[PDB]
Amino acid sequence: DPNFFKMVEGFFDRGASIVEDKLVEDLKTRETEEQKRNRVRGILRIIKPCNHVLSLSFPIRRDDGSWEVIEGYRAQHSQHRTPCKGGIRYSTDVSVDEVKALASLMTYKCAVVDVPFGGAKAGVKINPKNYTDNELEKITRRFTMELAKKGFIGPGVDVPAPDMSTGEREMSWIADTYASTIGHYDINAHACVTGKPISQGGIHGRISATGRGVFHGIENFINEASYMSILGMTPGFGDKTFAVQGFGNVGLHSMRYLHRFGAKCVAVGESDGSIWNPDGIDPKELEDFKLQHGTILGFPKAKIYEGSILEVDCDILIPAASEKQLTKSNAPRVKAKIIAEGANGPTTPEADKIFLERNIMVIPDLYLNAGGVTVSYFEWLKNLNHVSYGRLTFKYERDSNYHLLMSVQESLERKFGKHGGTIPIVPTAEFQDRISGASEKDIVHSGLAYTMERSARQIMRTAMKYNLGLDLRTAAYVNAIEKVFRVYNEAGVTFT
Amino acid sequence: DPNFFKMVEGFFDRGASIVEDKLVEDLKTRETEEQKRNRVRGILRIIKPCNHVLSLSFPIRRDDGSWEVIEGYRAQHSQHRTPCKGGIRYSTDVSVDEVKALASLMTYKCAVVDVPFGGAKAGVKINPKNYTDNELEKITRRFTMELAKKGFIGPGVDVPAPDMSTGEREMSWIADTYASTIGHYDINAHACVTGKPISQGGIHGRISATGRGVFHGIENFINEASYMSILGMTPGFGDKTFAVQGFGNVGLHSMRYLHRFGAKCVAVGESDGSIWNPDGIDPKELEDFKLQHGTILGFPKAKIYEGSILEVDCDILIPAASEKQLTKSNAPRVKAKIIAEGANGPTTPEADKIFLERNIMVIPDLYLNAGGVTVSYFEWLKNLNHVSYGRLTFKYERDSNYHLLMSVQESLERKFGKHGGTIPIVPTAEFQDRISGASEKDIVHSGLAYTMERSARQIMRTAMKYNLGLDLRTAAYVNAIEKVFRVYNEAGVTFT
Amino acid sequence: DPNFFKMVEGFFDRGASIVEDKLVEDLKTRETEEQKRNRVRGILRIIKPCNHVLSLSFPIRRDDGSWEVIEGYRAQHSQHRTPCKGGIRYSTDVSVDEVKALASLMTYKCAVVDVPFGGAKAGVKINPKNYTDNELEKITRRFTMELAKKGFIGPGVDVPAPDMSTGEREMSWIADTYASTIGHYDINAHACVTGKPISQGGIHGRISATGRGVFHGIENFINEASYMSILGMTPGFGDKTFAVQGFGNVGLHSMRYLHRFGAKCVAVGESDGSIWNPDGIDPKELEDFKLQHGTILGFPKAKIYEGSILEVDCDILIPAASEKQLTKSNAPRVKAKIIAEGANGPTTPEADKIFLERNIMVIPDLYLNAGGVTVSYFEWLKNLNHVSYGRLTFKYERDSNYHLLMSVQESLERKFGKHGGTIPIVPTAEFQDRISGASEKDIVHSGLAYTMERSARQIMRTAMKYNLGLDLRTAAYVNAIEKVFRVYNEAGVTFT
Ligand SMILES: Nc1ncnc2c1ncn2[C@@H]1O[C@H](COP(=O)(O)OP(=O)(O)O)[C@@H](O)[C@H]1O
Ligand SMILES: Nc1ncnc2c1ncn2[C@@H]1O[C@H](COP(=O)(O)OP(=O)(O)O)[C@@H](O)[C@H]1O
Ligand SMILES: Nc1ncnc2c1ncn2[C@@H]1O[C@H](COP(=O)(O)OP(=O)(O)O)[C@@H](O)[C@H]1O
Repeated sequence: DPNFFKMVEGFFDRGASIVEDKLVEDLKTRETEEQKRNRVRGILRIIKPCNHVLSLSFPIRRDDGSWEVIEGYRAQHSQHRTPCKGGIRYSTDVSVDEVKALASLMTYKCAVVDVPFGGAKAGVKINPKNYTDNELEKITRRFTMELAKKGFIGPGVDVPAPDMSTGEREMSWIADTYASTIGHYDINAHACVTGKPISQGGIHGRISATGRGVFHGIENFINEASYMSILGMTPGFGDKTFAVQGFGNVGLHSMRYLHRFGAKCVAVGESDGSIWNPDGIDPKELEDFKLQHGTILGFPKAKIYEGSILEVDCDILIPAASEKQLTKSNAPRVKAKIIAEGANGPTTPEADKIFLERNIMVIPDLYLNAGGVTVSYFEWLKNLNHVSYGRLTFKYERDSNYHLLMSVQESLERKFGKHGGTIPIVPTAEFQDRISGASEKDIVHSGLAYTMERSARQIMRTAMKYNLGLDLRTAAYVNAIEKVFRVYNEAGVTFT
Repeated sequence: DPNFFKMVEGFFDRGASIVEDKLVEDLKTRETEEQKRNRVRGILRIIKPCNHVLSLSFPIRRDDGSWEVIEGYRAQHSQHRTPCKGGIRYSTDVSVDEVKALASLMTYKCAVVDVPFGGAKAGVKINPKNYTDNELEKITRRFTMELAKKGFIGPGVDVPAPDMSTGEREMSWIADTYASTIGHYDINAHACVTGKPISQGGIHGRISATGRGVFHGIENFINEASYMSILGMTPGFGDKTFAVQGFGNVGLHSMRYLHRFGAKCVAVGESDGSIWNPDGIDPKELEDFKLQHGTILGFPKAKIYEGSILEVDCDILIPAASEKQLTKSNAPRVKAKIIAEGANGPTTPEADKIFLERNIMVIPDLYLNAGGVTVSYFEWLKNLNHVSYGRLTFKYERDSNYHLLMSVQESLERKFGKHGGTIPIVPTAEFQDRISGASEKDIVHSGLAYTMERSARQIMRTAMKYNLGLDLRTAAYVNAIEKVFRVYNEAGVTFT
Repeated sequence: DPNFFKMVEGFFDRGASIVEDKLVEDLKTRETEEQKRNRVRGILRIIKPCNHVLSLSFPIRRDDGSWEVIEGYRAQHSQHRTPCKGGIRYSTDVSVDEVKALASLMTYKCAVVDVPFGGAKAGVKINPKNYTDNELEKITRRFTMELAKKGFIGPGVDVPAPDMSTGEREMSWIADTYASTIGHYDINAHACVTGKPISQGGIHGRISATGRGVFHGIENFINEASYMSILGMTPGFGDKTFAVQGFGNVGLHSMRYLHRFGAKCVAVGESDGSIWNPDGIDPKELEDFKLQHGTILGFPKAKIYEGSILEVDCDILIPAASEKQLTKSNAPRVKAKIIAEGANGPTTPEADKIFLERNIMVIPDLYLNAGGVTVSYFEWLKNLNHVSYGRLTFKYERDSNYHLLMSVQESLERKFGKHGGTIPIVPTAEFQDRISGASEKDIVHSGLAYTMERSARQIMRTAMKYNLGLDLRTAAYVNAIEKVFRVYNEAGVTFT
């Protein structure tokens, strides 16, 4: 047990060193005044620390008429990409050292999924309970104010997002505050923050995002025989079998989207206890079974099983909960062959270590739960576009598609004295329903999917030119460093 | 063999006169207060000269600690279209009278290819050699500064680009300077200049842009039997044969893309000497053969041939070098049937004259090397879109496409007791590779081709209208004069 | 006995408590919904902590081509007054916790001398030695940049100033950077920072400013028999006698301006050793004597005396050096009857305590070395005025003055058969030289003393209001709190 701030910092130094020798080179193969390049490693010392961090105290006024001051931080890591992105945390456990780590995390996380934002993160030292809905709103709005005035929020400067401590509403308040104040004259005022309600300029399909990110990330590697050969898989065992720890939003969708492609939830474990059925626990019901109650416990069919499931027999173990739940102790011990980080840093740097050796593939948090970020990028664009995705093209292609099927029809019925004998026109049962109910959402998923795939392959190749086999994490961090580097490099030295 | 400034100015006056009589009419057929429209030629008097030209002297400081002042000009021709476009030249031979001519040239060149920019051009009276890389950067950045402060650079005002004297690099410096200074608050700060590296917001497929522009321009006329009849071509002579003078970026790609479609580089000539093989010099090697050296000379297989190529026996002669290399004297002497201007004004108004008569087709610089401009327009849009072309859509259609092929399959397999007998699903061998490796560049290329063809068509009619035959140039100028006139007409009449 | 951050914090809490009971009243005597005002002490909880503090890391690049990142902080305490004021410190000993304290200090220091600025302070974790003049400049400029972009410098937002670690030139760099960058369009761009050279918009008489502040502060109390009665003075002892510890800029001018009005420097002590003569050490020579050398040591006339001076027999002891050098130990122990804080917090809260009791008057740092701040306010105004003080009026009243003397003359010469017998016209010997060499400086000097004079009796009356007797410090702290309170109250408590 270290703390993030550290792991991330360690994760960087490492990827930084791995890249360096081969960032004098593969690149300026050559150009070499001096052959100190070895040297534009000053670049990497610039990249490392957060460039800006604003701490502030601001007063709100509670409903009981009493004044109270509030502490809050927002740290902008890099600005190599022009608008900073990152969530806002409402917890009494927010430290300046952490918003800084998490800002540091997203700087690279965005790079991984080709999202053109610099990493940022905010924290308000508050516990959203001790405050009413009216009180929460005042905090957000007054917070939005101070950020704007010091350039830590703005559609071209810094675009926040919600954490798990905050909701779409608070984002709505943030947007509405900015648009009615400093950003009155901004035609893109509502692009100042993402994760906001649809009625307020939100994007469709923001909720499945993180979960699907986990899915496609797993799948990209699950269909690569190389990595599946080292574990000896492209699976043979009940076809597939997985356990999910943490039945939050991310874990839920993860189980669902994975189950439906022929994979088997053997066990689901939560904050409380856990459950098991080796037949397949089934999303859905479990799902219903809970909204239904309050927990997963006492589930029919499925079993009080217990402690954590981090080591239930399976292939794919999915941490979708808090931190650190794969330490070192329960490390040589998991089973799961593929550990899919559906949460930020749920494995200590040593779990990685024992895992790496035990010949099991840990799919990095840096890459896997970047699904939400990827879609948040799309929401930001949507606001800049001032139009829902697909609105002007949905009907155009529906026509075009029917026009092809009509063409295949005619062409076949000439070959051939006819009319309406041969009937290609009909789309498949699904193709109809998808043509039928095409919405922005479908584009957003399709975008996410392509991004995950394209990013999955860039990690696989970065891992290979570096001879890295199963340590996807530092390979992922490396892919990030190289990307953040050339932005700095091919920009200049003289001015800023 | 005068100043280039002239030809352009002569080229205009001419197209202006041709349009005029029929710009009292074809338009206000009628409307006629007075019947002086004949008079809203004041419009054409306004269109003609550059509206603004800024000369400036600014100090840099060399690496040897010595101060040195630097002269620089940028001329904005028209602002009928809201952001000015045009390159920056680093040569000691830049005159104020030239940046004006070239600005004048692009003002019409953009109109030809429906690119919504006003013509501009900058020149820094400097020789990039006598200066280090550090020194070059200082010059750019300080130059970018002064332009910004006087409104001669900005994403909505004036968007520069590189010339052959400048690289992507310097464009990167320009962008980074602007974004860190005057345009800090601009959400489109990096749209202030094009031709910049991909890591800095450049567009994929820029390098081939100007070269392909040359290709498609040639091809559009090469597949029209009318124009190919007058020369007696839709070619018969070794199928096809062409000589390229100037092995720069434009000439290189030109030879490659032309060769590829069954056409034959008989000869390649450069700054130094020249080269011949009547079998086909082959891009490629010549290409490699040089990167390789420093020059084309001493090329195996191909021969020390010598002086300029401008009259080597071929059909298509492609000037892709400096100015004026088709004067007058070597005019009734070329052989080439088709002179494809892959550079700005390489033929004097007189070469045109003898050529026109000798019944050979000169494809205008005004239209042909507008390929780079067309794509620069796309780069500008890309920055406004804040997303790479095809991103969110590449996978969406890949799905959609497979969905249709699936539909054609099913539909045919009912006609018919089956399953997977009939197999439409498979795309053609190419359609796969296209779907497979779809990238931004494919979108860029498709856009470039579309523009070049449609402009060729636009030109061909304006030619056949006034029965200009093979006078493609003053047709395209007439085309451009008309377009620039319209915007002026249906707008400013009493003020601004 | 404390450090830095703490004394100030303690100094506030205290004055805050003293004011409170009488800040439900003297004020809203009355108005009392509820009678919880006792409550708009939330105001005082808001006033207390700094509202904003920006930490940043930024790269410079040394002359040896190596990259190096640099840490820097600037804290804005209050913004009840619209442009923040405060110095910039170049020391490796800068903590985030001091820049906050010192920002906190000035927020009240300005209030004391009716200077309408909110307290701020910056620190760059650097040692100006290990860096060349070229290197120092890059640090300043790049630092100025990041402050501007986050709204921590600007003529209407935050106006910095030099500390002892920084000079007028770095201020000049700061101004020139801002004016050439973010604040290019600002007609008051050079009002962004004070303490800059005269050629760069500095004000005349900035150097004597802090020193004279010390003088007039001492003098205001030295001519009040009440306070001079409790010590039993309006002095009788060698008329007067004073020791100065710290021969910096402030201590130097202090000794000079004090000496000049019939007061004796008995002893001068420094960083190194010390010096005594009970006859009078004489500014001037000591002054000359060291420019001369490097130190005060080995001074003729005057003696190696030694250790600190802090207790040499005198009336007035003037700490014009580092912190803390009146602790507690050497507290019941001084003799000086008047301790004039010519530096920030040179007495621990306990020295105050023993002093208060021992019936000796400590003139607060909060009030005394506010002379520099007062004049810095004038420099800010000067830039806003875009004209040197007195320029259009100097000659006008020179004429007016001579016109009165002419009037007195004539009028007397009627009373009386004459012409030019009676001669009032002549000004006094001084009045001539004053009229003769009137400059901006004379206005600046004037404006300062009136401030020090009025602020003096503002504190006297407040000390009187709360029966604080000789607790001049928390008389001044209370005095500031009241001011900052009224601003906060008589405006912003709803959503501001
Ligand atoms: N966060 C980031 N940091 C550094 N580079 C990035 C980041 N996001 C994207 N890039 C880079 O920007 C370049 C330009 O990409 P572009 O073609 O505009 O879209 P895409 O990134 O989808 O290909 C790419 O080479 C990509 O690696
Ligand atoms: N650079 C230009 N200068 C003058 N007129 C132009 C220019 N570009 C386009 N136009 C004219 O303006 C009209 C509006 O263009 P539009 O059809 O909306 O876009 P596009 O030019 O991309 O087809 C076009 O028909 C064209 O004739
Ligand atoms: N930094 C400050 N904080 C709070 N109040 C202040 C500050 N500076 C000045 N004031 C108050 O603002 C008021 C404005 O008075 P004004 O007419 O400007 O007279 P003066 O020129 O003496 O300030 C004064 O009563 C003064 O007490």
